[PDB]
Amino acid sequence: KVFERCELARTLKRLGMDGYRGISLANWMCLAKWESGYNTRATNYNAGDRSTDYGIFQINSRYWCNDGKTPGAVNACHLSCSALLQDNIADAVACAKRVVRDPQAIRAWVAWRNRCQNRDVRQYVQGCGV
Repeated sequence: KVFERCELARTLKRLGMDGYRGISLANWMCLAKWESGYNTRATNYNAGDRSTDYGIFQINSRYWCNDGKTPGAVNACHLSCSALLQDNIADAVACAKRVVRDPQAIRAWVAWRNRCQNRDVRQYVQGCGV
C-alpha cells in the first residue's frame, strides 16, 4: 500500500509514534517519505552484503527481521521480514520502535541523517490534524 501523507500521519499517531522516545511524528514522516515514498511493499536488495531492506521504513534483514537468506543475520524485532510488507503497518511500527530503543535511536537510518536531521520537517504533518 502507498499511503497518502496525512493518512499516514494519523495512522502513525494512532500507533503511538508521536514523541516515541522523543521522536516527533514529523520526523517519522520524513523517515518514511525518504525511505520508501510511504510504500509498505518497497524492498531494496544490497548486493554488497546480501541483506535486504523491507517496507515503509526500509528495515534491514541483517539485524532486525528474518528472511532466512541473510548470512549470520539476527532478528531483533522477532518478526518475519514478510511482516514488514503488510498494508497494515502495526508490525513495522513495533519494529521501528525496537530500532530506536538502541544507542543511535533515529540516527540508525542514514537517510534520516541525510534528509531529515537539522531540517524543517514541519511540512510533513501540516494540515493532518495530528
